[PDB]
Formats: sequence, structure tokens, C-alpha cells
Amino acid sequence: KPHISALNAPQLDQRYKNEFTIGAAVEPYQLQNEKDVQMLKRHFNSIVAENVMKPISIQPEEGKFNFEQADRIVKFAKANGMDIRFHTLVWHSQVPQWFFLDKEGKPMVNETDPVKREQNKQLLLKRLETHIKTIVERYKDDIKYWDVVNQVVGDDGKLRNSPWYQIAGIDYIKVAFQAARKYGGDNIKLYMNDYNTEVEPKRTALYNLVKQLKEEGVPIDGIGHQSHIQIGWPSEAEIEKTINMFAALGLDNQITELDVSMYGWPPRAYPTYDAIPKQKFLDQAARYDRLFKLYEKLSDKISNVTFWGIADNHTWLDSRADVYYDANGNVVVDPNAPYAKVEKGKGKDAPFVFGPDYKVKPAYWAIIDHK
Ligand SMILES: O[C@@H]1[C@@H](O)[C@H](O[C@@H]2CO[C@@H](O[C@@H]3CO[C@@H](O[C@@H]4CO[C@@H](O[C@@H]5CO[C@@H](O[C@@H]6CO[C@@H](O)[C@H](O)[C@H]6O)[C@H](O)[C@H]5O)[C@H](O)[C@H]4O)[C@H](O)[C@H]3O)[C@H](O)[C@H]2O)OC[C@H]1O
Ligand SMILES: [Cl-]
Ligand SMILES: [Cl-]
Ligand SMILES: [Zn+2]
Ligand SMILES: [Zn+2]
Ligand SMILES: [Zn+2]
Ligand SMILES: [Zn+2]
Ligand SMILES: [Zn+2]
Ligand SMILES: [Zn+2]
Repeated sequence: KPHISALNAPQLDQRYKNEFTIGAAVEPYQLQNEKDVQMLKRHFNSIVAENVMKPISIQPEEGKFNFEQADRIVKFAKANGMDIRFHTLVWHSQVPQWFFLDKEGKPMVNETDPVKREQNKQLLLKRLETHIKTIVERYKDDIKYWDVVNQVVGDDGKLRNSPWYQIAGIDYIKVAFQAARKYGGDNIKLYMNDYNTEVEPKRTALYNLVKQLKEEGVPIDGIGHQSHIQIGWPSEAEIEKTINMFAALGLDNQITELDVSMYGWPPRAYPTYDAIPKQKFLDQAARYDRLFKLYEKLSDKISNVTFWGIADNHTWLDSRADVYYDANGNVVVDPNAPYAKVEKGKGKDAPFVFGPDYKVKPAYWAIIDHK
């Protein structure tokens, strides 16, 4: 099956249009790249901002809201009939430092006095409510799907002990959802998003958290499974079990940030795209085959599958593509083998179904067919 230009390959979204939307994460510069634009128009019917809707991009100083970049994505989506997801109202990263300062400018996490700690909690929660309000009041009629909180459960299966949690305890999560619902109404859909959702003890900790929140009347419509995965991990069976366990709580499931890295963890990357052996693309294609068969099997539980980029020329996974060199300067990709140095974030991953030259990969063929 040939490596043809994607720009006129059969449309991915159309393949899946009765099963779930097909989405891409974008940067605003990509809406000014002719190829990226034609890719979005051709293959995708949902869109999300990779970065420009995060807390630090939207409100970098208190009272200073930049919606200009966010607005461009929204405008594009509307003109092209795409669904929109908002990523994300609350996170422990890419979040402005000002939220967590007390009235004297000291970090709130330092405060020892209990009455002052409680005052800081209430102040933080007010600021959270104001951030959410201002965003949802602007976008509630345009944006259907909302990542209300991102990564709030730890890999150890405890709540992530971020400043949100250290300052305000569990109530930051409830307040975020209640605020979104209050200002956005009943027709926006609210998600908790996280990675390694298939993995214990994180998975059951997420499940117990959400079950309790819903029992307490916190409005949560779904779970976002970030799905930053590898060729051989996590298994499809464990993916299935995960999706099924949340759908049994009455939750929608979205595959929100899918990419299938060529590498393991921590990754030992190739230094360039050209160095990645052909067999890796085949192994990837077979993984994508199995994965999409599974998502189809579960399509009544999955409303969207979004890729965390458009094509292999641009992926956040390059920032993790560490390149290991042996004493003779040769590249090392065997996870156990000797090496002398590492160049962090200097290599190349290849996670999508579309190549860096915008031509279709074997993974594309594997998911566009009906086998
Ligand atoms: O073998 C397993 C092993 O596999 C297992 O799991 C590891 C556990 O850790 C996982 O790592 C996670 C993956 O999820 C990450 O967060 C997601 C993804 O990234 C976010 O978007 C990116 C945010 O950063 C952006 O770059 C910014 C842009 O602006 C600049 O000004 C700024 O300076 C720059 O840094 C980038 O563009 C953007 O795409 C997304 O919002 C977020 O929600 C998380 O950070 C990371 O820790 C790993 O995936 C697993 O393999 O552990 C157990 C073993 O058994
Ligand atoms: Cl990126
Ligand atoms: Cl290529
Ligand atoms: Zn379309
Ligand atoms: Zn090259
Ligand atoms: Zn569906
Ligand atoms: Zn990017
Ligand atoms: Zn090519
Ligand atoms: Zn297939």
C-alpha cells in the first residue's frame, strides 16, 4: 500500500464518523501552514489546543486574559465544522505561579498557621472559580468538551500532592467541576483527564475518586485517557478493561492525546527520522491495527479519539527523545546496553499515521481498512 500524499488519501474522520470523532492537537502557527490546514480539513473533525488553552497561556498574571490564540483555534474549528475540546482548566504544570501566593506574596504552601491556611484555601478557590468563569463564559456556546482537571491522581495511587491539593485539598476538584457547570450550563461535557489510566494502583484510585465525586453530586461526564503509549505497552486487554470500568460508572470515555511512540521508557531514541528502521513502522502499524479495532469494538463507549499532533514533523515526544551514545560516538537504542553520554531531547520520534512529509505511513493503512 503506497506512501501517497495524505492530502488526498481517503479521509480518516469519514472512516470513523459513526464510531467516534477523530481529532488533532494543534498550535496556532499550524493554522498558517498550508499543509497543516489541508490536513485538518481533510482528516479531522475535532480539534484541541496543544498549549494555548492552558492556565499559564490564558491568565499569565491575575486579571490579564489572553484569548487571542485560543480564539484562532475556535474560529478555525467553527469555519470547518469541527468539534472543540478545551485543554485544560486546571493543571499542576503550565500554571501561573500567582495563583498560589498569599496576600503578602509568600508561597501559600509554606503557611503553618491553620486560620491562615484556611484563608488561603478560600482565596485559591475563589481565584480558581474566577479563571473558570471567565473562560467558560466566553466559550460555552462554541466548545462542547472540557478537560476540567488534568492529572490529579498520582502514579502511586494517591491524589497528586500538587499545590492545588496541598493548599485546598480535594475541594479544588469539586469546585472546578461545579464552576464549569454553573457558568457553562448543562450542554457542555466535563472530563477528568489523565495518563496511565490503565495502570494500577492509578486506575482504581481514579475510579474510586470519580465514583465518590459523582455520589456527592459533582458534575463529571467523562474520563479523558491521554493514551501516551508505546508499541507493546499497555496491552489492549488492559485498555479494554479500563474503558469498560469507567463506562460502567455511566462515564463517557475520550482518547484525548493519543500517540504511539517508537520507544520505551525512558526512551532511547534515534537521532533522526531517517535512522528509524522500517521494521519499527510495521510494528507500529500492527499496534495501531489492534488499537483501532478495539476502539471500534468499544465505540458505544468512546465519543472521540484525538491524536496529540497532526503529522510526524511535529510531536512533543521529540522533547523526550533522548539520544544515547557509546564511547565511540555510535547511537545506542537497546535499553540495557552500555553507553557513555545522553543528549536529552535531541532525537526523533514518529508517533502518528502521517509521516513528516505528509505522506501516509503503514499505520494509516492499518486503520483506514476494515480488517
Ligand atoms: O513502562 C512503564 C512506563 O511506560 C510508565 O509510564 C511513564 C510515566 O510517565 C509518563 O509521562 C507523562 C505523559 O503525560 C504528560 O503530560 C501530558 C502530555 O504533554 C502535555 O502537552 C505538552 C506540554 O508541554 C509542551 O511543551 C511546552 C510548551 O510551551 C513552552 O513554553 C514550554 O516551555 C514547553 O515545555 C508540549 O508542546 C505539549 O504537547 C499535555 O497537556 C499533558 O496533559 C506528562 O507531562 C508526562 O509525565 C510516560 O508517558 C509513561 O510512559 O511508568 C511505569 C512503567 O511500568
Ligand atoms: Cl510540541
Ligand atoms: Cl517519510
Ligand atoms: Zn471531515
Ligand atoms: Zn533527515
Ligand atoms: Zn462512539
Ligand atoms: Zn507542539
Ligand atoms: Zn516519506
Ligand atoms: Zn485494521
